[PDB]
Amino acid sequence: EFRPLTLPPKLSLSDFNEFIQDIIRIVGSENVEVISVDGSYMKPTHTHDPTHVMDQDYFLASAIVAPRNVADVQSIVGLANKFSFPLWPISIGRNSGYGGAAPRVSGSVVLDMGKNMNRVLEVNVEGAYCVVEPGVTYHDLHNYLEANNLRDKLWLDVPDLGGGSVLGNAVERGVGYTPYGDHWMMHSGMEVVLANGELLRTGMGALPDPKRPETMGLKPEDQPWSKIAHLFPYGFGPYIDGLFSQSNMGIVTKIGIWLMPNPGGYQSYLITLPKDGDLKQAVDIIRPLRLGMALQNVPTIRHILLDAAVLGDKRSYSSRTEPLSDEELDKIAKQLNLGRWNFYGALYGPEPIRRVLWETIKDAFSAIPGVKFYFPEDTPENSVLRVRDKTMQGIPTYDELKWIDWLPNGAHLFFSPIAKVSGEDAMMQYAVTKKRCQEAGLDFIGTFTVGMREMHHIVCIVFNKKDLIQKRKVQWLMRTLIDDCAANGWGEYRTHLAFMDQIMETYNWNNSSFLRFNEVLKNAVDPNGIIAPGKSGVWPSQYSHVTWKL
Amino acid sequence: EFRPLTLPPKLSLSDFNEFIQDIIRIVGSENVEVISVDGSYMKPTHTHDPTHVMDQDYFLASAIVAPRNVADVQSIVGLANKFSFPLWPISIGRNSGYGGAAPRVSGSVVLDMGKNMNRVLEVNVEGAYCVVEPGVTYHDLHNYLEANNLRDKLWLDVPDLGGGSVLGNAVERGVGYTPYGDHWMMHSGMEVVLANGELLRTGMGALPDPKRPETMGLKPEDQPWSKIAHLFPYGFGPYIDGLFSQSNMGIVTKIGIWLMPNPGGYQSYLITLPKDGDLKQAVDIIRPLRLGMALQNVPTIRHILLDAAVLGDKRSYSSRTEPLSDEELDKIAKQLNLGRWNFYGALYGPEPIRRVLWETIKDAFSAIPGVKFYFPEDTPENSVLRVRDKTMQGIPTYDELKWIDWLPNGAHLFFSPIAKVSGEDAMMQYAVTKKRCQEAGLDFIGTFTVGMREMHHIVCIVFNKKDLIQKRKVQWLMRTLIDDCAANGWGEYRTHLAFMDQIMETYNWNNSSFLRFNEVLKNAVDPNGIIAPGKSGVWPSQYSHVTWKL
Amino acid sequence: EFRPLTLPPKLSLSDFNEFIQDIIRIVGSENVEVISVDGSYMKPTHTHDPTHVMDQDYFLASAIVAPRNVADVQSIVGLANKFSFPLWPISIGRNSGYGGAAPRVSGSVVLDMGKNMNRVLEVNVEGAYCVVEPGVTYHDLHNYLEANNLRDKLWLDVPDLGGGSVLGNAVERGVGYTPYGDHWMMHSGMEVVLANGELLRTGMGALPDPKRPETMGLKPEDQPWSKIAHLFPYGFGPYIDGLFSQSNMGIVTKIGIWLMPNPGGYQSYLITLPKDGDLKQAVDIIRPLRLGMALQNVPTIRHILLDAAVLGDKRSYSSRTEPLSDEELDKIAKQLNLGRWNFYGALYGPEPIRRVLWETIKDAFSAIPGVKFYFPEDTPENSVLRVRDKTMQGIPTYDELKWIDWLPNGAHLFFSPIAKVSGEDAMMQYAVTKKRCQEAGLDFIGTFTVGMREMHHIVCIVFNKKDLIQKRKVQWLMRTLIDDCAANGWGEYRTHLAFMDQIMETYNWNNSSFLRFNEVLKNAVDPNGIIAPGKSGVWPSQYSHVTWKL
Ligand SMILES: Cc1cc2nc3c(=O)[nH]c(=O)nc-3n(C[C@H](O)[C@H](O)[C@H](O)COP(=O)(O)OP(=O)(O)OC[C@H]3O[C@@H](n4cnc5c(N)ncnc54)[C@H](O)[C@@H]3O)c2cc1C
Ligand SMILES: Cc1cc2nc3c(=O)[nH]c(=O)nc-3n(C[C@H](O)[C@H](O)[C@H](O)COP(=O)(O)OP(=O)(O)OC[C@H]3O[C@@H](n4cnc5c(N)ncnc54)[C@H](O)[C@@H]3O)c2cc1C
Ligand SMILES: Cc1cc2nc3c(=O)[nH]c(=O)nc-3n(C[C@H](O)[C@H](O)[C@H](O)COP(=O)(O)OP(=O)(O)OC[C@H]3O[C@@H](n4cnc5c(N)ncnc54)[C@H](O)[C@@H]3O)c2cc1C
Ligand SMILES: Oc1ccc(C(F)(F)F)cc1
Ligand SMILES: Oc1ccc(C(F)(F)F)cc1
Ligand SMILES: Oc1ccc(C(F)(F)F)cc1
Repeated sequence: EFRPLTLPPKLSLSDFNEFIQDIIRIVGSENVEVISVDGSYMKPTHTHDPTHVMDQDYFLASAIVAPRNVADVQSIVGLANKFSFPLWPISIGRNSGYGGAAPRVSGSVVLDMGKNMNRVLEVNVEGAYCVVEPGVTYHDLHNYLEANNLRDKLWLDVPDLGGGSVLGNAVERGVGYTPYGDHWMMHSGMEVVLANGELLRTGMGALPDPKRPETMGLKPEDQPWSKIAHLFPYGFGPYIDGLFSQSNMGIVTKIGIWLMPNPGGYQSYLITLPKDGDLKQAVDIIRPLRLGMALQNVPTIRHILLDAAVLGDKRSYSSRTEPLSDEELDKIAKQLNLGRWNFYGALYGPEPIRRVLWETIKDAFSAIPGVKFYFPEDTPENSVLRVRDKTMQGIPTYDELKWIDWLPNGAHLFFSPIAKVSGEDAMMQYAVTKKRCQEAGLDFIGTFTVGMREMHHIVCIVFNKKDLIQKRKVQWLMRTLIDDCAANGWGEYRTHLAFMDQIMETYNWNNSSFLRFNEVLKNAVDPNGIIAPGKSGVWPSQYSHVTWKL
Repeated sequence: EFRPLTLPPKLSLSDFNEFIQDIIRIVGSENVEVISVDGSYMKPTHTHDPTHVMDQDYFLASAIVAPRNVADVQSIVGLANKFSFPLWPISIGRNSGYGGAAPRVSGSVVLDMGKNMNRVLEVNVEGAYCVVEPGVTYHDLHNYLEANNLRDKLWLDVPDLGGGSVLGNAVERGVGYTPYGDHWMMHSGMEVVLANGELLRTGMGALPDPKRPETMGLKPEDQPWSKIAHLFPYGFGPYIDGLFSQSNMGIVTKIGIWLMPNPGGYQSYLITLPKDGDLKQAVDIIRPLRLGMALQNVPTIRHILLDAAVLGDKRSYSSRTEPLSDEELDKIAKQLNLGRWNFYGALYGPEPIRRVLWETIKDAFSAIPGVKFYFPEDTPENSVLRVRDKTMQGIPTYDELKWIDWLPNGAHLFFSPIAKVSGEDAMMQYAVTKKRCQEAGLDFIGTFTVGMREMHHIVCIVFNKKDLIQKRKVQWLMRTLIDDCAANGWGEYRTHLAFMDQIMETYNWNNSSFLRFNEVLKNAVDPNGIIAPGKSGVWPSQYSHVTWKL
Repeated sequence: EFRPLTLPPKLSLSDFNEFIQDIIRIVGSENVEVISVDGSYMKPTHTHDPTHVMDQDYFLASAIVAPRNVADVQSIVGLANKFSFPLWPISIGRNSGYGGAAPRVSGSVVLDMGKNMNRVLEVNVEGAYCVVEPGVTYHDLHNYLEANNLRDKLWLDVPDLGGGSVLGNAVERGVGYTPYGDHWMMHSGMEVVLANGELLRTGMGALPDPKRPETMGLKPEDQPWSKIAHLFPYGFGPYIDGLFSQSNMGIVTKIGIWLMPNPGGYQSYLITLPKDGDLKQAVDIIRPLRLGMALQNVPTIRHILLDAAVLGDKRSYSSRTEPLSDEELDKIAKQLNLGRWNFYGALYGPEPIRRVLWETIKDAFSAIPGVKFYFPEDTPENSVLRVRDKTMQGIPTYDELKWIDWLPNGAHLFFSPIAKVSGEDAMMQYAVTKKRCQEAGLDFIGTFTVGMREMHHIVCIVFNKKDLIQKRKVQWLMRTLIDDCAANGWGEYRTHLAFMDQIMETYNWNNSSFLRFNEVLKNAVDPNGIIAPGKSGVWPSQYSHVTWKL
């Protein structure tokens, strides 16, 4: 196909056509798409940012290409180095709130790895792990376990929505809610296509499986791994794995992920926190519990509107255009039988141990007045606890997508700072963020996810994607929160394409030493700068900073 | 000082002298030593390999230099870049079995970071972490906790000997025996002097602590860290920390380590396994227990001679020069009331939870005939269980150094492959290794340290350091084991200076893709190749592979 | 022609077409072929490996080009340097067992030099030599001698099959069976087209024939040579000839080969060795005889199945699918009146001298029980001795091709190590190789060719080219034999395209010094890396080792 709306920097239309003809030769016309619709979660759009925040011509692909296999990825990387064409690899492209599948540089080729590279490559019982291609969604691996009756032996760890890529979420260092919730830390053995086109396997994946008649003559991509590849992550020498998370250092084609054996007992629960100010004491109660193993998984502290929004849109609770008042928030809580803050958690393992930890949890939380405790059965049929009961045992759901529709043409953007597990710190961050949300004309909506010694505070900014004036206010809010949070010692762990530079500039101790060191590494491994230029604020030397940064 | 026994590659004597005079100017004559004695564990030697395996002129420093602070490290890196002089950074230099403090390249300057950069920088209770300089030994940190009564709130995690560096052991990715036993995984926030001499702080350490009057004007090195620096490791963007472990990518000056809060209950124990073949069933029993949390820490499976050697030398058990027979091993076991294999572990937490897990452990292990269970109190005063009882609660000891004296002029070398947590795999690796040990005229001595989905198999090769013929058999043994283990799908996790090249060559999947990628990173960050050339087999482009590899 | 199945690395289809249009301009459409059939020995296929062992897309040409003369070779080299297109020069392309005519790099242009560059350039009686182009097969030079009645004066030295190229076999350092059997050592004066396109003549070929009226104005390629060109190989200064054997240093267009004057008497013979174990004593008897001139030619020690396979396929002796047993081998021997090992040799020169050497040979071999001696006349009409009687006097035959059809879709691969001329060494190598052949499900088939102080041990692995599972077992066998033989101190002298890297890595003394030195020489003479990249494991700097090695 001939004329794309936007071409990559410095490439001619004739080179574009040459390049695209070459790719269609390799993967076929059915797998190459020239962009000469926002779609849905069900059918994610791969050409641009659906939940737009920025203006047109930002983050727009020139074409979408879907490799059939690793050989095609290597062939495409070779073509991209030949013509200096930027590539933007995605697995499933459901990074909604962070830009979807859109490229940081307009005119890039979006590399859809998941369409054809879809396979569950291995589920190992004794080693309790799985090996997956980019295309395996959490729902697919669930279905694979169920089909082979492996759910009695091994459980998954899933984020709020089931349609994400197991591998794509892990390389972004995403979060799930069982004891295996730190997705990036559960990995072991990855396969990567480097910018030079060569294939690399990390860790013990670099120790080749010994020759045998049955595996002779296989392409590198198709060879099996050695015995310790997905059991011990370090290998020998430099532990380079982390250079492939949240980065533009390579294209990930495979990954091993540790899986939790059925723990022999489970019980999810909900603790309701009556007052807005009860976040402080609750978080101080959470701290020692999280460090000591009474809280084994990644429990969450959800704000009333997050649960309210799951159950219905704004218009179903109030007809005001402005932010709901404190008083209206208390009324919604009462209607749903929830608190202003709602703590969701789970106990795993034998009844005798769960009982002891549960008494410890109840005893500690009883120090907050009017606290109430529920198990799934004690709540209504449409409750969030019933949905999260599945989530905290690794069963995928799609219920939580409903909060996005809080406003008429709801589109969401995530603001995601890290806070200490201390009531004082959490209250100060919430206060900072709640204030700015109100200055922008928006309702505060959010969760805290409880890591061991930190909390991920996920502020869900929802807005009308067709409302120009509100879109600008959303851009103001984000940028102002970034600066306010850094002035109080907090940085964000993940972001949308339009804020990556601003957030990388926040990590500027000692005159931006961190970014300078990363640029050195990027320019050495990617001399033509073809792999996702600008991902995380990391630009290759051919992309002028003056021209491209936001 | 003027004439060293060995000069670094391509440097003239006049440049050596100019350089050393420059350094003496910066750090003083008391902190600079020109090498123109093997020492002890108590006073580690910093000039060469004490437990020598290779000949003279290998791994010999030209001079030992001890920076007083980070500024001197920066100054010294500046001088090394100017003169093309290689540096070898050590923290305490007690890496016995792996080369001690000796440099990979003879003529290097050994940089003794621990002598003056010694401080316990911070012990935080609510975030349960500590921050340390290279010279903080495990014993020093212990003493610091005891002096401020912090042992009631926070425990350490220590390797077998308390004299190592908390930071140096973590960057080598060493092992300890409580639930915080994966030392490298407990880190968060590190400070590094790069080969270009610039200071860098990783993760949330890149997010600067906000300006305040009390901290104005401090040098970079002396600035405090922001609130989340030692609580959340990832920061934002590429996760580069792992490039500074088992590598030559930088000089580590500070590191944060997570510390376990007193668990509120502890009980160590020993399970004796009567037959040599009982390793198979025991490991198969261990597998599910280790994955499910009945085994929370890093339990070990010790061979009878490791415990026997702790108690006395070979001459105290037999006067044969050749390897003890199976029959003599059973006799020693009986004398000590141990089995041929001995499992040491611990339970942590409230009595009611420990009681349930202990019944689970006892019940599973009872499937092996003649199994016996002991608590520290049921054993003699000199027992290994009493020493390990302290080790598994974070208390440093020095008792285990005595197995090194198994032979007259005992020197040790560690052969350290990884195995699956499966009886079949463990037996096959032991069988391979025991056979070659016997071919070399040596006793098999070793331990398995039980990781979650893997085991580190530490084979302790001990030999008489003055016996030439035995030294050669040791060299043969090691290189043959490396090859045999690779042909059975096993690689080593850590090694001695003389075997780093051979072990990196084992990790050659896809025509050595892993080492090629590492070399590209090393040349880009260290263009003059002055930071520890050859560490882990990773050589900068100025060091010809033909000349330097072993 | 427009679209080839495979293109060379980094070249566009438009450049391919440009290049191919340019070549068709030079040599004509009849001499250029675009590959958009395994053929036979009679009509060798020039596009791929017929006796396939590896999978599709390996060793596949993009086009076959046939120069009309040396000017076209130079023009084509110029075009290849202009577009960076790899060339794979062949003479006849009958390197069956070593890859046929197939290129090491898929997408290469196969340069068929023999089609049009065919001439016997000179046969000199007084100097006893010949001068040949790539296209002269052993059968053609035989026919040339016969046509001009030169067989009474000069004899040839031929390998087992008559259709090979005299020059192609010599540059591979092939073997023949008269006293002139070391083909490479019989050469003198070669003409080469270098990678830069320039013409070079080696040795005394560099000393120009003095001007004369009759030779003025001839192109360099067409000039005659000086008097000593094909009589003394060294010339003056560096003796560079050997850089053009088994290498990618140049394209050979002409070569002088020494020819043996009729020796005035000849008699071939066969000595049958009854037992499998008789190889040991026989080889020990051969040693002093070979060194002293009782054995003047290159006598061979053939295994019973090699002779059996010449006479009929496996199905004609047994219907088992598995390897024939020892007992069945003894029965075949008895049926053919041969031993388990069969020694073929010849005596040259006057009757009185032959008689003396023959008595010496008989006397020595009589030390082995049940030895029998035959002359051609004492054997049946279809005997191997009758075929080899022609071979050892330089007369070409095609009988020996019949062993390839031992299995239904027989395809062969040669495993070719060198052994000492000692019974102990030969028995150990045979034992090693026989064992592995049996593990793969294959019959051991082989010969030893007796060089002066070494033996070439040619193991003929034959397999069904359509049997996937057996193909993989063949790949396992080869690679395992390579490693087993190097661990016992033996290397291979020649190999198939798929094992060249593995065999070059075996020659790694002093950290691969040999290959590093060869790469330095290759990159200097061939800066664009267009001449047979990868031949012998020698890759030019533009071919990433990670991507291309096998
Ligand atoms: C309602 C809602 C709830 C959510 N809940 C959670 C939650 O609980 N936890 C959570 O972590 N997230 C959550 N998310 C965010 C996001 O939806 C998920 O993280 C999702 O899994 C990310 O998308 P994906 O897996 O489809 O990844 P992708 O879009 O495919 O990938 C994300 C990014 O990873 C990189 N990448 C992906 N594949 C590759 C590859 N093969 N090679 C190189 N780089 C690659 C690219 O930079 C890419 O843009 C939520 C989102 C919404 C709307
Ligand atoms: C009897 C015995 C038992 C042992 N038991 C254990 C055990 O249970 N667990 C275990 O893990 N080990 C064990 N070891 C091995 C060793 O004793 C410890 O690992 C010890 O802590 C390593 O020494 P150090 O801490 O003195 O480190 P150092 O020698 O200071 O350092 C080791 C290496 O780390 C790198 N390095 C160190 N500091 C820096 C820096 N500041 N910058 C850059 N690079 C740096 C260098 O490559 C250096 O050579 C044992 C050894 C013996 C003899
Ligand atoms: C049954 C059987 C028996 C055999 N017996 C023998 C034997 O007794 N002795 C023996 O030596 N071999 C033997 N062979 C192997 C092979 O068949 C012969 O060696 C044959 O002569 C090699 O092929 P060719 O002459 O057609 O050469 P080619 O395929 O033309 O050339 C072989 C290689 O030489 C190089 N080369 C060729 N020409 C040039 C040139 N002009 N410039 C630069 N490089 C060039 C290339 O690398 C090329 O691939 C046997 C094979 C079989 C199947
Ligand atoms: O990055 C993230 C992490 C968690 C979530 C949520 F909201 F489900 F908790 C959203 C985005
Ligand atoms: O690298 C290591 C790890 C463990 C040990 C031991 F033996 F104490 F377990 C020694 C060396
Ligand atoms: O390279 C060679 C040499 C000899 C032979 C044979 F078998 F005729 F002896 C085959 C291949």
